[PDB]
Amino acid sequence: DDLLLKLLELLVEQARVSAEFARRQGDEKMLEEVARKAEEVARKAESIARKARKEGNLELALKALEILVRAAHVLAEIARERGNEELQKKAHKLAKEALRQVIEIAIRAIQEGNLELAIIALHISVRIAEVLLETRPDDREEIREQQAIFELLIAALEAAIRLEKLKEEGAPPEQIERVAEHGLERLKEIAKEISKEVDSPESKRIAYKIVAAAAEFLLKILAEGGATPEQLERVTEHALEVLKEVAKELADSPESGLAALAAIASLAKLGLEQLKEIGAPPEQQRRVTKAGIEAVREIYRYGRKLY
Amino acid sequence: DDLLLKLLELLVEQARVSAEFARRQGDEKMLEEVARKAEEVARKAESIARKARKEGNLELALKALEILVRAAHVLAEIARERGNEELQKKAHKLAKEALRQVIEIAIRAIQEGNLELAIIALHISVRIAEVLLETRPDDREEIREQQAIFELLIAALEAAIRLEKLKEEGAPPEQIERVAEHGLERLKEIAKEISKEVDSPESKRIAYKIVAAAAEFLLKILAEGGATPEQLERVTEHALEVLKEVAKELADSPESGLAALAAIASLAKLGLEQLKEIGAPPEQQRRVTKAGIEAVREIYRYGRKLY
Amino acid sequence: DDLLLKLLELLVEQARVSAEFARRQGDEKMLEEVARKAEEVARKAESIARKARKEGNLELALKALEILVRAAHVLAEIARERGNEELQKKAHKLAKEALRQVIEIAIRAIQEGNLELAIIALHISVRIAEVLLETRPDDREEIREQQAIFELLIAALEAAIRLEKLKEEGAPPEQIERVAEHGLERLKEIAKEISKEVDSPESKRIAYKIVAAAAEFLLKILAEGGATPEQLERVTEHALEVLKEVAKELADSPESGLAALAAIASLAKLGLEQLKEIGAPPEQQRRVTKAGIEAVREIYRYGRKLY
Repeated sequence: DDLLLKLLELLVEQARVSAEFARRQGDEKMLEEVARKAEEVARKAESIARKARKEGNLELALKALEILVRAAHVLAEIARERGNEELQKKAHKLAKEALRQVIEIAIRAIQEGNLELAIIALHISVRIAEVLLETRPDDREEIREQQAIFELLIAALEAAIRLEKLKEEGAPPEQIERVAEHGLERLKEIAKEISKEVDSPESKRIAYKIVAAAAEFLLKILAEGGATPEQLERVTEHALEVLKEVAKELADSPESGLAALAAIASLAKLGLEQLKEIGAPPEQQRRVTKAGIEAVREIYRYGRKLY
Repeated sequence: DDLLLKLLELLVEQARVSAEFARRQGDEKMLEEVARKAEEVARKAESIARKARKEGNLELALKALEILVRAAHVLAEIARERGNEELQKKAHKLAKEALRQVIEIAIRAIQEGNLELAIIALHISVRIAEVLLETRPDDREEIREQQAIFELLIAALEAAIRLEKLKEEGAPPEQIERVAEHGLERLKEIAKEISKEVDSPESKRIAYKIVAAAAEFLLKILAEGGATPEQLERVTEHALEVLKEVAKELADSPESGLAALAAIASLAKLGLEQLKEIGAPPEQQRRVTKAGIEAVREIYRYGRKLY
Repeated sequence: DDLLLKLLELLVEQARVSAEFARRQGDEKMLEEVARKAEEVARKAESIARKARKEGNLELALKALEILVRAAHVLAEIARERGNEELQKKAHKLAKEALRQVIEIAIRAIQEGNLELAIIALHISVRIAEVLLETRPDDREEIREQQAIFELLIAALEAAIRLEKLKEEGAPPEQIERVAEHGLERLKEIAKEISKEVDSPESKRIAYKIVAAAAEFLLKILAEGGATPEQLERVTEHALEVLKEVAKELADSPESGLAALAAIASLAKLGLEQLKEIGAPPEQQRRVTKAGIEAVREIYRYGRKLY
């Protein structure tokens, strides 16, 4: 695959060099030709990307997204010179779709611990912000929403990388606990702050899943860190308390209810699987099971006014 | 070796920052210094490029050409501010010969099957086009010749990498043959479209050599794909037929005949070598030889009208 | 550690797009926010860099320095566009601190022979020059100090890589010694020319250390080349002779004296250790030791003119 992706890069390079030639010579039919070329690239690239997400290779998907960005960049240059609304609508649609797709991939990359690809994904996301910002600087709230999602992902990377460093460095389980506790608290305060300004339903849905995936990664790494059953329990309880409190902000609707549910259920499943793997006695399994059930009871009772 | 080339890069970038300093300070002698330093880079880079021309390390050749591009770019900025012709005369000639040389390297890379370096080279060629169009935006025929050669090389790379992907997937011989046939058909039609505009004699030789190298790569890949002796024979005759058709559609001098028919005979020799290696019965070897000799007769009987 | 460093890169890219956004909206509050965040990035990177200085991992230090320069770019954009002199001051200070640090690191990299990192460092030094040049293009004396040091480093690296290339391709020790003498003479000429312009004590400290490290590299490379004791003596005397002459130029003060002799003594100690390791006879050990003591006797005699 990669060489075909690089042929798209060469076509986009030739289009960009052609777009300098069009800026210098002024032929509107040359702008039409590079617009057609860039759409054909955009098709080829989206086909490779939709294949890549079915195949599960995130590196290929991120390469394809960066090509979609590069194609969107020259489309934005053509739209900036020509003033054509069809190109502006296409670029906005493609970029908004790419933002959602890269967000899904970023959730995957953080949830699967492949933070190197997540860093590349955030890099691509910044370029998507450049595309969106060049497309409409006045329609600012969508940029503010994207930047909030980015700040949330950055906060998740800060917690993730701080803990990954601590995992390499072999610190005491009590230091690992206090760092994870501090991390989950800081994540709560950031989620609370973001929830002041955001209002896109899908953005809130994304944000909750990101908070959940960050907590899940923190617990999985802490458990791979060989912590005591007592640490595993206290951290799981704190994580349930966070997931519950952030759900009491975000659980506005059937989707956000079902999302908070699936997340708390996933956290319970993970907690129990780790308690089984360490061989913790049945009372700790009961205590965690109760905490999970009681959290879902609280959320479904709390949300019962909204439906 | 590469560290030498990196010292040239550091020299060029120091010159480039010195050319920002020259744009801010206005000193003619500073422009004269960076111009001289860039010619000293051109000396050093040309010298290593001649070494690579002998030794066949294409990666070094491309690296040296990239330095020649970088040097030409700063020379173009120096000359565009200073208004001097001699730096533009040097840049134009150096770029034109570098374009031919990188095309010859790219033909070699396609013939060797290192499409990775060929892609990198084609990017360098597109960057030579940035130098060319910055040198003059109205020298359009040279830019058109470059773009035509580029699109031919891309069409060849698309056919090549598609068929190599069929080799990686383990596709059936009949599908492999339909893709190879489609590739030759598309190449023939593109070459006929290009023949409506191009008028550099060496560019016509380049185009024929590219079509021939693409057919050669297709033949070698189809042989590695394990196609039957009958399919190899049908491909060989169809390929020679296309090569004969393209030879008639391009050739316009006895020297162009010498080149084209030498290339045809080379492809026929490879076809015979493949049938010999596969152990195909002598009647198939005769059939291919007859087709080759009939192409010789036809291109003789056509070519004797050009002279 | 590279995850943390790349996290800082993402913070910087997010800030850079935020600095596009702040220039599109026209609000100083976001410029304060990116300035704050960039200063925290600078503190984080500086902390990692001084840590890397203690650990001895030059690749991490150079990565961190490039991040400091990347942060300095967005800081310089804010300090240029908002016009706040306290940002200009903090940027200029950070850039000058980085310049000294990267020069000392580059001297270390040359002294250890890891010239790949020295090339990267010198690239970063070009980036520091971009920051300095954008900060104040009329600060011409500081710019000239950086240029002179750069020219010296480039000349030293040219000799170094010429000699390493000669070792890599193979040569008779006679040609290696003839190149080494030509290198020491080029170093003498360039150092003499630079010493006509430069005045700063830190610049003297840098310059002599670089010349000394270049002689040290030349000597250690001839030792890796396995040259006979006669060639080792001949280069040792000529190298001490150049170091003595360059000391007679640069030794303006007790500090520059102290440096020059410490370096000379080190070069002699290396020379005697190579005579010890190659098993040179006791009379040759004495002859070289006497020559070294006579160089000390000359640094004593000459430097006392300024006591």
